[PDB]
Amino acid sequence: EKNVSIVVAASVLSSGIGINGQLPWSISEDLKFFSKITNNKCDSNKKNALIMGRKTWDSIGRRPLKNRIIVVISSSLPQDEADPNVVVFRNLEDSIENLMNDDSIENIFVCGGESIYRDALKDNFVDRIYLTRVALEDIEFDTYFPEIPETFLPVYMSQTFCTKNISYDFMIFEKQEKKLKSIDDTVDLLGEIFGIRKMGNRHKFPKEEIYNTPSIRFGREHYEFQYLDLLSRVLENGAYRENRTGISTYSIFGQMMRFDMRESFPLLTTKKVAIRSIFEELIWFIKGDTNGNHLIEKKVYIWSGNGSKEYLERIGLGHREENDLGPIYGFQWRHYNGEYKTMHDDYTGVGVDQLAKLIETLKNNPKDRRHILTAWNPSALSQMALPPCHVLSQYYVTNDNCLSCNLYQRSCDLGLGSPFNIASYAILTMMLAQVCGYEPGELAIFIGDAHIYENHLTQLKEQLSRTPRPFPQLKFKRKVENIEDFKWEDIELIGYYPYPTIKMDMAV
Amino acid sequence: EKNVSIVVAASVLSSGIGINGQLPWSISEDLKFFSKITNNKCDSNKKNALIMGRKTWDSIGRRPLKNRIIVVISSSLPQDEADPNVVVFRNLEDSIENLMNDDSIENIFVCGGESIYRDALKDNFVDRIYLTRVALEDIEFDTYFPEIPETFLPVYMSQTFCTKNISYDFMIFEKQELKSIDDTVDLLGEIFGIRKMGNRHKFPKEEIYNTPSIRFGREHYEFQYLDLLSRVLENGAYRENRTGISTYSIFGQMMRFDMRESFPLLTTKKVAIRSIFEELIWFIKGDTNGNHLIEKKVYIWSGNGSKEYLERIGLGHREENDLGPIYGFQWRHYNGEYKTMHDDYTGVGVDQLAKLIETLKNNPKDRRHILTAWNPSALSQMALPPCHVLSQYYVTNDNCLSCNLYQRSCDLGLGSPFNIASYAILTMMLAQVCGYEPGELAIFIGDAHIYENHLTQLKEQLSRTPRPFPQLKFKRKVENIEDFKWEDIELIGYYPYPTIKMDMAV
Ligand SMILES: NC(=O)C1=CN([C@@H]2O[C@H](COP(=O)(O)OP(=O)(O)OC[C@H]3O[C@@H](n4cnc5c(N)ncnc54)[C@H](OP(=O)(O)O)[C@@H]3O)[C@@H](O)[C@H]2O)C=CC1
Ligand SMILES: NC(=O)C1=CN([C@@H]2O[C@H](COP(=O)(O)OP(=O)(O)OC[C@H]3O[C@@H](n4cnc5c(N)ncnc54)[C@H](OP(=O)(O)O)[C@@H]3O)[C@@H](O)[C@H]2O)C=CC1
Ligand SMILES: CN(Cc1cnc2nc(N)nc(N)c2n1)c1ccc(C(=O)N[C@@H](CCC(=O)O)C(=O)O)cc1
Ligand SMILES: CN(Cc1cnc2nc(N)nc(N)c2n1)c1ccc(C(=O)N[C@@H](CCC(=O)O)C(=O)O)cc1
Ligand SMILES: N#Cc1ccc(CC(=O)O)c(NC(=O)c2ccc(Cc3c[nH]c4nc(N)[nH]c(=O)c34)cc2)c1
Ligand SMILES: N#Cc1ccc(CC(=O)O)c(NC(=O)c2ccc(Cc3c[nH]c4nc(N)[nH]c(=O)c34)cc2)c1
Ligand SMILES: O=c1[nH]c(=O)n([C@H]2C[C@H](O)[C@@H](COP(=O)(O)O)O2)cc1F
Ligand SMILES: O=c1[nH]c(=O)n([C@H]2C[C@H](O)[C@@H](COP(=O)(O)O)O2)cc1F
Repeated sequence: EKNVSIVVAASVLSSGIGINGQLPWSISEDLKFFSKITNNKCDSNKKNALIMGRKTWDSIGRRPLKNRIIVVISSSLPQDEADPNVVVFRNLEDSIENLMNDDSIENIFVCGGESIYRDALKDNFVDRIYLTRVALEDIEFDTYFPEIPETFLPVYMSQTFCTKNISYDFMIFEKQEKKLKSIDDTVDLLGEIFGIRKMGNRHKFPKEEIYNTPSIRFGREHYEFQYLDLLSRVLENGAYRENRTGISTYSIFGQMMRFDMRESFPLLTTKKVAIRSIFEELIWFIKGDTNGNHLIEKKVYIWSGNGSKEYLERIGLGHREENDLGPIYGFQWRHYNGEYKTMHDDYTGVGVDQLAKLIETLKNNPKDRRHILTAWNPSALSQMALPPCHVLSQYYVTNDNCLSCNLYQRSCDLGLGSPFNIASYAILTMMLAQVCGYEPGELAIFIGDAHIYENHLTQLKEQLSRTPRPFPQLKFKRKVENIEDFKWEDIELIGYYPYPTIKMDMAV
Repeated sequence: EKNVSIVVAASVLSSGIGINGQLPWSISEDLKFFSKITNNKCDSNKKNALIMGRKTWDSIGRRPLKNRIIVVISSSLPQDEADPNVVVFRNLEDSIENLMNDDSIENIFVCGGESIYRDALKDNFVDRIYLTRVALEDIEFDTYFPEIPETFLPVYMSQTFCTKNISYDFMIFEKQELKSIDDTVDLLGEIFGIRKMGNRHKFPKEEIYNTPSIRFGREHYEFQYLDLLSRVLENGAYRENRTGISTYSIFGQMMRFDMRESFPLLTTKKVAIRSIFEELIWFIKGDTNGNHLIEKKVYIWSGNGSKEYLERIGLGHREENDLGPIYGFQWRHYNGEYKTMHDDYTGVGVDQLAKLIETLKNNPKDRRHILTAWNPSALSQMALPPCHVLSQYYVTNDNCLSCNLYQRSCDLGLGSPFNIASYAILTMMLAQVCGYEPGELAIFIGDAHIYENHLTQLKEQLSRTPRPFPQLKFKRKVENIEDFKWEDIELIGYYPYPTIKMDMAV
């Protein structure tokens, strides 16, 4: 009655595992994971059994694996008794007799090609699945991993790792069966006595119907959950509130999201995100530009709503040209406190250049605690087409020469602005890291008013029904001299396999 | 084999539970907690047994409690068989016969005065302890709860609640006697050294974790500060800075505090609340004169405002304590041309605080209640750049005022407790002037660090189990936010641990 687990590394979409008798990739850390998970035992006087098919036995050179016993399933191989570390069986059913007569075997691992995988799943021999999702799909496969049956549920999904620009995950699946202690009861009783006087009741845990992949309870390591859980928390505790637009929101206050940038790029996979528009807006900020037409001329329409004749006249800026957004992010980054006139004037030399001072300080005094870039200028708020949402950012150089970023966001549209903000400040930190000579670190986003617009409810709930996939990789094709020299052609997005786009309208 | 639990409400320091045959307090929610915890059962055809002494049986009027069976320990009361809800036993040992006989009893609760408590603990009959710590100590007691034996460890400590300006907690004590997900995470952590972000955010070891036995019940929001200390001690990188005292630093941290039922003033260390208030009202008035704080026996800005320090950072033209345009000058005169600490600035710059107050009561659901202090044009003139850089304020649907604060650099030994209390008081001041109630306080930290000369001190502070937060009330309602005085502040139920001396790094 010992445990039987599948160990497999398959592609993220088509679940390919092999091609021409070998693997479609070469990931060293994945093999180490196979080695450590198949050697993991509890009894020093027992060994683990690794079951594999004959063709898989050929692909590993027909040589034994240390500290383990390999069980080859073959109809033609001679049942040789010379090697005690390799044993041959004529069928998979007869091979699963290490449970009974062989008390010297502690755990059993199935890992031997499509034929053995499919037979082990069809006959319900498998209890656990150790899946390594690999972000490679536009290549050739001839051997696939079977679709995981509905009797299995995911219980763990690791963060995204990177090897030679290849993104990969680690997941565990458990086969469902039938059907502290008093701390939960005491907390529930306290919540019944104190209604909303108990702060726990104002931060209720999301219900299962709005929880992304609810079967993953204690292993929600993938940092896309940092965004999906915020959606669920809003759906559970968001107060219905009006705002300056005609579209009400469900809002909560004081939230946090954390993302890794060392081994992945925080571009959401549960929805296809317009990465090009994000980059074009970011380089538009860096150049100090406030002319909205330059984004529209590059097929980027995210600032069209807040820069129309009707919207500008409504907020009392009818004197402006159609897309003259005024002194905003790009103008406070390069010309802070500069007297703004129009989008056509020359501002070279005006205001404080925070971005230049930031870059100079990052490489000359890295351990300084004042790497701050702000956009909140109370003297210029009335002239802006929209006050800053990503208000302030701080940057940090670790001891191992990595650049981390903290961002405070006063207002967060979780449907549209939030994924853009995550990717935008990830790219910005990477740009600062390359110009200053560091590596990307971490990205923390601290949110004030985190809200969901009521016309996004059907869409975001749809997005919550999609299990996340490994984050992609973002690499720069060339090293630039000035941070303003980055071009969209210099960006390489590797291994991005998202779910279909989800259309959502912006509230003007 | 059946469960035996003590339910008791005792004072926070002396563990007093009674006076003159009655309770030393009147907390309605505590009685409701007693009712819910003693009625909590699993079988609908069973009842719970409440064991109490005779004097306690007298104090409750000698009347039965619904749905439960009261067991009175007395040597004189007649063993009457008329009332089935009240049964009398001659001693506590013989009374613990609900274990073997009477299968109709599911759980057993001991709750009957000092004599029964002490006997139940001395004979090792008790498995669990439900303690309600009450923040009342300068009153008279004649009945005390025994000192909890070392065989018990706390497993839960609730947030601080308030009833009639009385702070109280809820704790659980236990007597000491997935699966493969943790293994897979450990294996992945062995393969990827610090490439796995979990290894860069390691869970603190037990030796630096405050009350490590409370694992799943760290509800008390003082843990939001103590655990941050532990995280720094576990993952902090040793780094140099502008001062001669190196720190252990981490980046990107968060603390959350409740202000509806308590005031976030740390109990594991006596915090100078008066100096915090005087600094805050000094900010609100728009004052940059460091002498006005020194004249009020507040010396927190003496180090960053000396002749030697100002000359060192290139401000030798300044007067002794002319700190320059800092907190409160950017609040009241943002972008205002700063001259000296004595000039008249009435009307210059943008008054963020006034606009903030006006917007909070005229447009509460606005998403732009922002108060900033980071002025890149004035950084060179400041004696010290702002640490609490930016704050945002939020009006809930039930007319509560919450506050978010971003802090670029956080001295966890000295500045952090001051910052927590300071912005707590500021939110309360804004709430009263705008006509709201205090809400929540979230603090987002960039460079959270511990100075190396605070290591012995902070580890000492981590050895102290937290106590209920106190209460902060205003004695009068003011017309303008600048009119608050220290005499208008009432700090109720503050019973901290001894002060811990720590030197500031200049
Ligand atoms: N990414 C990953 O995790 C893994 C990938 N792979 C890859 O997959 C490929 C190999 O898989 P695959 O092509 O399906 O071959 P298999 O590994 O499944 O081995 C098949 C052989 O096993 C024997 N066999 C299979 N079923 C039975 C049965 N019901 N009764 C008796 N004997 C049986 C047969 O050998 P015989 O002819 O002797 O009778 C058969 O030819 C390789 O490219 C390999 O590298 C393999 C393992 C893991
Ligand atoms: N804050 C809280 O949670 C609680 C507080 N209290 C307070 O504490 C006070 C009461 O406690 P306390 O003064 O200690 O009195 P007790 O409630 O402990 O009752 C004592 C009586 O129980 C009987 N008794 C005790 N021990 C024995 C024994 N070993 N054998 C036989 N009979 C025994 C005796 O009754 P007899 O004379 O008949 O022999 C004795 O007089 C009250 O003020 C009450 O309000 C009470 C409960 C809870
Ligand atoms: C059957 N097979 C193909 C193969 C390749 N990648 C996989 N990856 C996963 N996640 N799961 C599998 N079953 C798997 N199988 C294998 C099996 C073992 C070794 C191997 O060389 N293992 C060494 C690992 C060497 C190392 O430390 O790098 C060991 O000690 O177990 C290679 C391919
Ligand atoms: C023995 N005793 C004194 C008393 C008072 N406060 C306490 N508080 C605690 N935490 N623990 C105790 N053992 C305790 N005991 C009692 C016991 C029951 C009631 C009582 O009236 N209980 C009603 C409560 C009525 C209501 O809902 O408020 C019930 O239904 O249980 C009062 C005092
Ligand atoms: N899925 C998806 C998806 C598909 C296409 C697009 C447009 C594009 O790819 O070009 C988008 N993004 C936006 O349509 C978008 C995203 C961010 C902003 C910033 C912004 C400015 N002012 C705002 N005011 C409100 N209220 N909220 C906001 O997000 C903003 C404005 C628009 C998302
Ligand atoms: N326990 C304790 C305890 C006991 C007494 C006092 C002083 C008093 O009660 O009056 C204190 N607080 C301070 O001594 C103190 C607290 C906060 C500051 C703000 C500050 C300005 N510049 C700083 N620079 C550094 N590096 N760090 C800092 O905290 C500050 C400066 C000093 C703490
Ligand atoms: O980068 C952005 N991120 C974002 O979340 N918004 C959304 C938040 C909110 O829905 C709206 C701002 O309206 P308000 O000023 O009332 O917060 O824009 C806008 C951006 F430009
Ligand atoms: O409110 C404050 N909080 C705080 O933590 N500091 C500490 C943080 C740091 O130890 C020092 C500033 O050093 P630096 O300018 O390098 O961030 O002041 C100062 C304040 F005024």
